[PDB]
Amino acid sequence: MVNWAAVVDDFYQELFKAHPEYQNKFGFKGVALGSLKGNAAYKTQAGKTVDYINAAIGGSADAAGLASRHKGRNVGSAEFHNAKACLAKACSAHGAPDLGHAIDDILSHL
Ligand code: HEM
Repeated sequence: MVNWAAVVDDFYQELFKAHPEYQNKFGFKGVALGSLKGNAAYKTQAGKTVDYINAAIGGSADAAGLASRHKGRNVGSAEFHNAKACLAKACSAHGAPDLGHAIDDILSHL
């Protein structure tokens, strides 16, 4: 099975390396990037992201709901376009299918 947990870890590394300030919105604010894997708040968040990916592939993802929750944290289209790029890099690094269509689905509600 595609190692989505590893893809997601690389995704967050790319995302926070390019936009360190995005990390301030999470429960692992301030934590060194090389230590995220040892952080409980991060472990939970990464698990939810992996779940969302498996839901998008499986056909049950609620893109509208995910978009609305992100708007609820003041996260919008710009951030998601940046995330789309970071996730494409993470997928490519693992020879995983690209998730651009799934991100476009979320973007369609932002
Ligand atoms: C690849 C794109 C992204 C995906 C698939 C994704 C997925 C998720 C999921 C599944 C959750 C949990 C949702 C829930 O509350 O039920 C979440 C929460 C959150 N996301 Fe995203 N996200 C993405 C990009 C971003 C970006 C770019 C930001 C910018 C800061 C962000 C900020 C947040 C924040 C602040 C939370 C709430 C965390 C908390 O409750 O402590 N996300 N995300």
